[PDB]
Amino acid sequence: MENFQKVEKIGEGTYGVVYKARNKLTGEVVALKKIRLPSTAIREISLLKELNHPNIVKLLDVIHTENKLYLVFEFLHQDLKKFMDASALTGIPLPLIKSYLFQLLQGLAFCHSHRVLHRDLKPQNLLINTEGAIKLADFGLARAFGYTHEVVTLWYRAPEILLGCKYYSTAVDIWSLGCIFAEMVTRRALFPGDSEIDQLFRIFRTLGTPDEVVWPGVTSMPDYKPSFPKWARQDFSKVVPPLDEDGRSLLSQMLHYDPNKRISAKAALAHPFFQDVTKPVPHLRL
Ligand SMILES: CC(C)c1cnn2c(Nc3ccc(S(=O)(=O)N(C)C)cc3)cc(N[C@H]3CC[C@H](N)CC3)nc12
Repeated sequence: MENFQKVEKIGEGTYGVVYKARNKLTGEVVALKKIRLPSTAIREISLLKELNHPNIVKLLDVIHTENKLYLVFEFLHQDLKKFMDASALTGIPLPLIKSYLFQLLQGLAFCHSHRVLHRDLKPQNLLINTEGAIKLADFGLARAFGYTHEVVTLWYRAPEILLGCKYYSTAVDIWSLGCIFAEMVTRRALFPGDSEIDQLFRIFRTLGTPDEVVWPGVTSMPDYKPSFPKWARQDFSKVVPPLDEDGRSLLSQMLHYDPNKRISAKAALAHPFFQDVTKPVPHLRL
């Protein structure tokens, strides 16, 4: 730590608080995550150091000291939520939404081919820079270990996790990214639940209550109950206007109940939604 000069708090997570920091030594500006009070987490964390992609925030180093842990990261100036707020009156132009979705999928297709899942994608875990890039952030702090008790959002949790699946797949990240995708198009959260059952029931009211017809094995799931009310599905023509036909088709596949039929990032890269994909510069104001 004596290597670093704090600059400001940029964030706080379940895990640690995040400082903008400068190398007392090199002048290099970095982001410094502190995690408070072991062994396989170390190996885990260190396995991330290797997981480098243009669309994953780069983990520069791991300092382990006096039982405090610190991860030194590349620093980005803004997150997708703040950018999303700054766009609310007009919303993010479609070619920019498409570019972001496209880069995150490439991010995820890398993750996934290497067996790493993010587990917690959400607008504030996504960071942007002035050159049109969006990066998955704080990534694989999932199979790490466990200070504010500030509630985590459920809004992007995949239904298999809510139904108590222990062993869930890479498909949970796609569900999450599709939640974010629809949110970018609409300027409102897709499934803004405020408890687990409420989060479940909001998915049900838009997507239909899942049964064995749409999701083989649904009813044998840990947290499934037959007494779940039976909601009818809606068309996404009503869920994400005015997303075009390609976009609605893509979102649909990213929001399949059955994780195993849910589109993979790889397949998602090949979807005609991305036929005309470009990389627009965003206006940022820092
Ligand atoms: C530790 C890594 C992954 C990193 C790199 N940059 N950065 C930032 N930068 C940042 C700066 C300003 C803003 S900003 O001006 O929009 N704004 C103030 C909102 C938002 C984010 C913020 C940040 N913090 C959150 C902490 C919680 C974690 N789950 C995701 C990362 N982390 C980072």
